Amino acid sequence: QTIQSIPQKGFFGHPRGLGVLFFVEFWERFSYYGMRAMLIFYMYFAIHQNGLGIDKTTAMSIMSVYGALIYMSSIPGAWIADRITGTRGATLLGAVLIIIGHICLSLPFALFGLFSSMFFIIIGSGLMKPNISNIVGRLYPENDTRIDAGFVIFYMSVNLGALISPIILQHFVDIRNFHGGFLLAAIGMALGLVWYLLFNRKNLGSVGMKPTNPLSKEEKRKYGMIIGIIVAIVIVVLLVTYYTHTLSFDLISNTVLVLGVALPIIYFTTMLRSKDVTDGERSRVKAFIPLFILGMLFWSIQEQGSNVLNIYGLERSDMQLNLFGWTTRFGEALFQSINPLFILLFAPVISMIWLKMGKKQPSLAIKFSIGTLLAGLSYILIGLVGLGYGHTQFSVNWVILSYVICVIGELCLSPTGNSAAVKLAPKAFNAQMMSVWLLTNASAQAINGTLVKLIKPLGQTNYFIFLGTVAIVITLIILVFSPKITKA
Ligand SMILES: CC(C)[C@H](N)C(=O)OCCOCn1cnc2c(=O)[nH]c(N)nc21
Repeated sequence: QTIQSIPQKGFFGHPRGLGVLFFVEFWERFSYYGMRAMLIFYMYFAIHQNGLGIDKTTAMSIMSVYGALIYMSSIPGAWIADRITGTRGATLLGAVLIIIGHICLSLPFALFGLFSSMFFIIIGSGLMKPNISNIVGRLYPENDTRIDAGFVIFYMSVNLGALISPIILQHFVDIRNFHGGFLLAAIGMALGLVWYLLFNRKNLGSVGMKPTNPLSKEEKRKYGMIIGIIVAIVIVVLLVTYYTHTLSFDLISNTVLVLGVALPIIYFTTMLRSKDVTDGERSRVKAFIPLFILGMLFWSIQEQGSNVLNIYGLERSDMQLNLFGWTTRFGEALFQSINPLFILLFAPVISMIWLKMGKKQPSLAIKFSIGTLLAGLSYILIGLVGLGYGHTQFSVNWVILSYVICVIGELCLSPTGNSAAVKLAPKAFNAQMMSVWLLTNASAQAINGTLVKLIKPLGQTNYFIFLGTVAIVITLIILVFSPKITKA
């Protein structure tokens, strides 16, 4: 049995093994969102300043390409746990890969060590991020109503890592010792691994040690042919372009652009088709299409506060926090800590707003429209500030006020799109619907990987006013069809 092997208690009233993976996902997401927050500055900083010296636009662009691939790679890694390794194996493999990628940035490998890092982390992330989340659900038996808060606590380490690590890592940016910071994250990740190795056998029991739908003899051949070849075609066209000096990041940034727009369509096409989706569950899939837009428009802006907003604040504002007499230097890595901090504070409190309303709750597109409008309004804010002040160095107060408006928008849109991801998924294409909602984050990130090239031609300020406006315009449009979508 799956639930007879594992302790049903031991961690704030939940199964002991939720204590094991909290400590694992904490030390992973800590070193991820830490690395993720130096990395931008390790790229477009000058060589004398220990950086690498990459074009400001290639560096902003890597950031969104790197991001999107973290989330696309959850799709084959959900698969490899499903057909070859099982959830446990994939997570262990994923973790060991990640630590390799962090160690790479610690070594002085300049442009090679950067991408080998991206390679090793992206790989392990898809084997770990989605399959660690699988194992936590499988710890609760079929009719166990604890599973709900058990995921709230799990994702609480997610925000705890992502809160604490920009804080700590801020010093290695000031003393411009990038290598040393990537080593801290690197260790921090190993802590998680050691802890899993030491205590995974006894708290997780036998869960996910075997794959669910393993591959038959002929499937091992078919798939190992197909997958084998694409790996070859890819390798070659990289090899070919490196040694003919054709290769830049426009190859990668355009590929992913393509995937990020291709992959949502396939999923809705293979979904809306098939006679396995009744007339009830269909049309509802046509009703998530609009929501998928509003989730794409939203995460566009949100995930840009990791490569666009924070550069703008470092270069265009006084970087001096200034609240009711409390002034201090606002460290630039500290921008990536607002977004989790307000989640950790106000995830429980936007939970009461919807519970005290019961049925007069906002609809579902209503949330999705609220949270896209705000993110939209948030880019209109910072654009207008820059437009008012012009050349004069304004307060970093304003740059923070954008981040906040955005994270308040997410409070309506993050808890709803994943409540609704695998809520009304077709009672056959459930995972296929998990993969949809997640792509709201991956497509935004592949669109951003190319969207940022409009900064030079439109100017840093006007950029901000164009994006905020497509968000609000296109949101209001969909809001007129907001009763038809609600019929579901
Ligand atoms: C900048 C970051 C701190 C960012 N706001 C953040 O908290 O990212 C969380 C990492 O993404 C995974 N994740 C977090 N919450 C959820 C969630 O609620 N559902 C799913 N499927 N994935 C989630």
